[PDB]
Amino acid sequence: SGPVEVFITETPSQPNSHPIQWNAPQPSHISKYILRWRPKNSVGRWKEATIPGHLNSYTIKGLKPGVVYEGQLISIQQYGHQEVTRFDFTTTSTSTPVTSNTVTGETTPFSPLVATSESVTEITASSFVVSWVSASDTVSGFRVEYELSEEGDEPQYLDLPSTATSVNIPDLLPGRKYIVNVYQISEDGEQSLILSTSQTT
Repeated sequence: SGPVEVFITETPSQPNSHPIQWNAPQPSHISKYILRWRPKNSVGRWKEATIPGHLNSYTIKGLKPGVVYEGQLISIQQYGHQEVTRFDFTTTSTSTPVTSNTVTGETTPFSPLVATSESVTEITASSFVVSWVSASDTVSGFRVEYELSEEGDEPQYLDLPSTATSVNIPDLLPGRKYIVNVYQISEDGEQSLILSTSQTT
């Protein structure tokens, strides 16, 4: 038939989650609804899902911040005809420091320390173990976000199943304060703050 109807709503911008919605004809012309998407970066492998004919909205989790994903909506008929629709969207955490771009000029900022040693080290221990309560059984998964309460570096997100009620955050910088916020993702892709706390490695 002809392309299905899809649009973005109540979606100002999410970090790891991204909810979508679609509409179909009035008559029982379409039965099953299938949604497939992939991060505008490759045409090899991607994700797909099936949505009952009674549902008109999906939920996408495990997305990467500052990245764009292309989605397609396919409507199948009782072992009859088939239709495919294509759409695309972007995913952002929101606003963050240093996000803006710097400008080159005659100014020469200071450069502490000279060159780099032959050998360098990464991050060790300083991990964190935070647990919360699935303040909701309708949660489809959980999303943890932690960032430096000082430097303000870029925020990181971790996705866990609706059955997860605790997670360990590794690769933490010792002697640094981090802000942790746990959000639960509903079947609609909505996030709700259930636990917010800071810690000092």
